[PDB]
Amino acid sequence: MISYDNYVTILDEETLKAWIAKLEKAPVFAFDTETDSLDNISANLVGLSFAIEPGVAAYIPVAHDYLDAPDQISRERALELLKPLLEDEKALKVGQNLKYDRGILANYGIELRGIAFDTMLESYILNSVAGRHDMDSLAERWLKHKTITFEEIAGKGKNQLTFNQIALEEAGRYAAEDADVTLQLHLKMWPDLQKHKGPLNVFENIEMPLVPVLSRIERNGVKIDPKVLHNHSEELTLRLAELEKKAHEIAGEEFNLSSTKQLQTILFEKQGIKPLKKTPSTSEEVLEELALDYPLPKVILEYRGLAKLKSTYTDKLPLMINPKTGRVHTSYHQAVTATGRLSSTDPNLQNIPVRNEEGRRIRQAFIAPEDYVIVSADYSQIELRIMAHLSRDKGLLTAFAEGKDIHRATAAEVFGLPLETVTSEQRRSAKAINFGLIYGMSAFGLARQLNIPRKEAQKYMDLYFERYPGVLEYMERTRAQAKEQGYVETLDGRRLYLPDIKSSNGARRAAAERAAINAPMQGTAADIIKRAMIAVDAWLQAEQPRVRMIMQVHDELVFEVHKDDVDAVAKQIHQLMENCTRLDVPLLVEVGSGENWDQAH
Ligand SMILES: [Mg+2]
Ligand SMILES: [Zn+2]
Ligand SMILES: [Zn+2]
Ligand SMILES: [Zn+2]
Repeated sequence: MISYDNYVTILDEETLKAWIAKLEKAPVFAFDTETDSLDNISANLVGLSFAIEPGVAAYIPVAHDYLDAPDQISRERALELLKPLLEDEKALKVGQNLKYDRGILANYGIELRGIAFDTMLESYILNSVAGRHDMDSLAERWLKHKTITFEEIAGKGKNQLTFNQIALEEAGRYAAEDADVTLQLHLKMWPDLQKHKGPLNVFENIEMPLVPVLSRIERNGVKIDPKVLHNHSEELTLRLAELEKKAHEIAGEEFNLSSTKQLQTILFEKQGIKPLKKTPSTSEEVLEELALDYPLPKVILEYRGLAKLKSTYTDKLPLMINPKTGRVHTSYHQAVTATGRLSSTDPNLQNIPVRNEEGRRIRQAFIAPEDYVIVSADYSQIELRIMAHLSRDKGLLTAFAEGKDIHRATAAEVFGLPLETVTSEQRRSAKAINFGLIYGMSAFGLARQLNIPRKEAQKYMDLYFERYPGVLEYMERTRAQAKEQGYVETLDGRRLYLPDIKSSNGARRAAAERAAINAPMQGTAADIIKRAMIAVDAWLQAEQPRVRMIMQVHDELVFEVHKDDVDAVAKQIHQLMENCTRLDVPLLVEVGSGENWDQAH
């Protein structure tokens, strides 16, 4: 158990100063902030904790204000004394999710520098799939130590305390332990992170430098027009009511729009083959086949999609506007995916329909403030370009080199015809093949997406490999080393460990083989995107132009740029993204602008 004896609670300047002096001479030191809220832009700093050595840590409370709280160094005095050390790039700091701490300090005009080690990221790079990368999971895995949980000192549910209400010593145990454990975790993981120059490279030049840029993107937020979202909601209520009527009218009587309950009884009872359509889904969607002739499955399909969208973005988004900035601040997660891509929540920007009109209308609500425009910089089919490079295929490489549509270029080789004549159906077939290779899909899987018979899909796949021999060879070589070393790598050295690569279980080992082929392309896209963000952010920080980097979704970066600066800025973002990342993969950035994200997109 952690008691009051482990860590000191600093309540006087003299003692703070003695610690600042010891911290100034330490090789590295763990740093942590405690606040009254998870909301970064509006959280107030309640205290800070440091650890100079395993077992030697302190908690400096500055804003506890429960009834009769003892005197504390004031927040303003603690920060002015600590400011030099925090802003010194030479004073190296260790922390768990330093993105959060860097932001809190920024609420006071302090720029945390020397952001050298983040234990969450040390863990993530060592093995993205070892388990959760939070401090409690980390402490238990690497230190065989169970940490004090927030719920343990603050309580649970609606009656949970905020940090400023927690007694000094209790807050101390929690805060000082965070700092202590964090430093111990670093001492155990940092040495390990050196056994391989690959992960070390990614951790050092991709992950760590991205910490403060994600903080800045999150705190910048994105301007959302709540009126637009509201009208969209009202209109969707009318449209859903109308569709319900259109459905009732195509059949007889009233009924819910739920399959395997009410639909099979109408749809198949009035002709159609018995199997219902599961919402599995993107492999055999019964309702959408019927859609090409049968009107009911079409209106039930268009209905559900609209209902899901309205409650997920139309009704939720306006509620996410922060009263302090008037903007929405999404949460980017740097250590969650297996491949290295950034994930996103509240809102999950990646789930906003891309090829659909309603998704387009959601995007129309992401607007630019007055005298600014939304600028969208996208990496055109980066994953496919990466595959071209990874497979050393002169065919694909040349298609990209001469600016041809790779899907039509691919179709012209797989079907053997001039590029000008390739039909829409041939392009759609080559496209399914191409993007099917990225996710390592089976000839049968391809057939399930192309609506053709098995072995016909196999026919398209055999013709592809004959024409693009380099891709089969990459695919075979990748599944090979995956079984040899138990993991696959990206161009920068990032690793995806594959434990089920020899699973024996057919399904699991199947998944592990698809992950083997996919991770190097997806992880490499992720690495390039992070390097671009770091590069664009560095220019932003050095030059201070009239631009804010507001989002990262899929392979695009979204900005707010001043209307009178769009041309120069666009030229700049463009050169940075395709010329300041990897020089080996043939990259292309499509830059676009408009009054809203939909227009720029
Ligand atoms: Mg913390
Ligand atoms: Zn803490
Ligand atoms: Zn992509
Ligand atoms: Zn260019």
